[PDB]
Amino acid sequence: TKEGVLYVGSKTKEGVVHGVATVAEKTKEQVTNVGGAVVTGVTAVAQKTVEGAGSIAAATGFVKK
Amino acid sequence: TKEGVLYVGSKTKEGVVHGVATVAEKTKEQVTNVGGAVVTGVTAVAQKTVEGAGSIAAATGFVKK
Amino acid sequence: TKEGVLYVGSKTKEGVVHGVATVAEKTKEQVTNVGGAVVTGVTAVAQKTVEGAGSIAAATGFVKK
Amino acid sequence: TKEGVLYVGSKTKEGVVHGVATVAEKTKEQVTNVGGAVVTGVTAVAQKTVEGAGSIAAATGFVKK
Amino acid sequence: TKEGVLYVGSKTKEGVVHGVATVAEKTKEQVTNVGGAVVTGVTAVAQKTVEGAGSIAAATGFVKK
Amino acid sequence: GVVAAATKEGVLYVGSKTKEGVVHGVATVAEKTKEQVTNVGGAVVTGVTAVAQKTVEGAGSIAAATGFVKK
Amino acid sequence: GVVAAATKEGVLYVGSKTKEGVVHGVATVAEKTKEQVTNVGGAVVTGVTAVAQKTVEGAGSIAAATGFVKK
Amino acid sequence: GVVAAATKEGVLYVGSKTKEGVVHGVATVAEKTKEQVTNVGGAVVTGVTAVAQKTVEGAGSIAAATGFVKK
Amino acid sequence: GVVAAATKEGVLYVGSKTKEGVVHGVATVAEKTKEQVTNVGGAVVTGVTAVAQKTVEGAGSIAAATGFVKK
Amino acid sequence: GVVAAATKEGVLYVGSKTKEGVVHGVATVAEKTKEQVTNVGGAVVTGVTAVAQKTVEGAGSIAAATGFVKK
Repeated sequence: TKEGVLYVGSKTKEGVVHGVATVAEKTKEQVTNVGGAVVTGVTAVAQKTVEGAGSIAAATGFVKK
Repeated sequence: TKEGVLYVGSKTKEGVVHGVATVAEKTKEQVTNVGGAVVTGVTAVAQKTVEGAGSIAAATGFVKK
Repeated sequence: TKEGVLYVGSKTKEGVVHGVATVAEKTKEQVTNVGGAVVTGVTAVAQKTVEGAGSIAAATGFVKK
Repeated sequence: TKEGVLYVGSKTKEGVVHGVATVAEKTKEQVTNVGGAVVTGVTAVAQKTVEGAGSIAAATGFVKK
Repeated sequence: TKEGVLYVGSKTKEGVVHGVATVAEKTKEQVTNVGGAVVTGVTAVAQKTVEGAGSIAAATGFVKK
Repeated sequence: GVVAAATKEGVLYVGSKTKEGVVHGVATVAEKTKEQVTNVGGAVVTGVTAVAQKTVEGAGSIAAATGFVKK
Repeated sequence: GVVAAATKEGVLYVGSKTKEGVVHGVATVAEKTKEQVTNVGGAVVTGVTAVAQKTVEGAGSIAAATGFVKK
Repeated sequence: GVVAAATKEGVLYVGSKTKEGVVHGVATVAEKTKEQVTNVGGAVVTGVTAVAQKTVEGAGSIAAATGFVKK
Repeated sequence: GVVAAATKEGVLYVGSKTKEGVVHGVATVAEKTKEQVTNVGGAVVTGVTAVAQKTVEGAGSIAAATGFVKK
Repeated sequence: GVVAAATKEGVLYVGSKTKEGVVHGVATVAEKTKEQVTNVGGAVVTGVTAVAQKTVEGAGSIAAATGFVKK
């Protein structure tokens, strides 16, 4: 019957979330890469992520030199 | 019957969310890349993300030099 | 009957989450890569991630030089 | 009947989570790669991750030189 | 009847989790790679991870030089 | 110079709910100052709520602040 | 110079719920200052809630702050 | 200079719930200062809640702060 | 200089629940200062909750702070 | 210089629940300072909760802090 049903009940009082925080000082070539399939938070739920047959969920960071 | 049904019940009192925060001082070449499929917050829920057959959810950051 | 049903009941009072925090000072070539399938938070749940047949959930960071 | 059903009941009072924290000072080529299938948090649950037939959940970091 | 059913009941009062923490000072080529299938937290549960037939859950870090 | 010579009662209910509170009771800055007097007293009630009831209330009592430069 | 000569009662209920509290009762800064007086007293109630009840309340009592530069 | 000469009662209920509390009762900074006086006393109640009840309350009693530079 | 001459009662209930508490009762900084006096006393109640009840309460009693530079 | 001359009672209930407590009762810093006096006394109650009840309470009693530079 049910196929991929999700119930999320969240009851918080004080929720402080910082997804991506980057601090750079006196810095040269620098990569901060965040992505693909990222769930961040007091109540973080992920279901059936990357469900495609040839699907790609990626995060690629680099410094080619 | 149900296929991909999502119930999200959130009850917060004080929710502070900072998705992407970037601080750079005296900095040269620098990449802050965030994306693809990113869910951020006190109640963060993701369902059936990247469900396509050849679908791509990506975050690519780089410094080519 | 049920195939891939998820119940998430979260009841917090003070939830502080820092997904990705990067601090760099007097730094040269540097990569901070976070991604693919990342769940972060006081209540972090992941179900049927990377369920595709030839699916790829990856995080690649590097410094090619 | 049930195949892949997950119940997550979390009841916290003070939840502090730091997913990825990177501190670099006076540093040269350096890679901090986190990803693939990462679940982080006071209540971290993972079910049927990497369930695809030829699926790959990976985190590759390197310094090619 | 049931095949892959998971019940996770967590009741904490103060949960502090640090997934990945990297500190580097006066450091040259250095790789910190964390990933594949990583569950971190006060209540960390993993079920049927790497269930695919030819599935790979890996974390590869290296310094090729 | 001041001279004073000479069922329910005095019941006080206070309910205070505040998020942010920044209170500076007394703040003094002096710069190249010669003869300065900052006198803050008597019965001073300073605060985000700041309730005062029956302050002096005495038969021949005093609540005073006396600041001066006598020269 | 001051001279004073000369069922329920005095019941106080206080309920305070605050997230942030920053209180500086007395703060003094002096710079190249010669004869300075900062006097803060008597009955000073400083605070985010700051309730005062029946402060002096005495028959011939005093709550005073006396600051001066006598020269 | 000050001279004073001369069922339920005095019941106090305090309920305080605070997350953050930063209190500086008395803070003094001096720089190249010659004759400075910082006097903070008497009956000083400083704090995030800061309740004071029946402070002086005496028949011929005193709550005083006296600061000065006599020269 | 100050001279004073001259069922339930005095029941106090305090309930305090705080996460963070930073209290600096008295903080003094001096730099190239010659004749400085920092006097903090009498009956000083400093704190995140900071409740004071029946402070002086005596028949001919004193709660004083006296700071000075007599020169 | 100060001169004073001259069922339930005095019941105190304190309940304190705190996670973090940082208390600096008295902190003094001196730098190139010649004649400095830091006097902190009498009846000083400093703390995250900091409850004081019936402080002086005596018939002819004193709670004083006296700091000075007499020169």
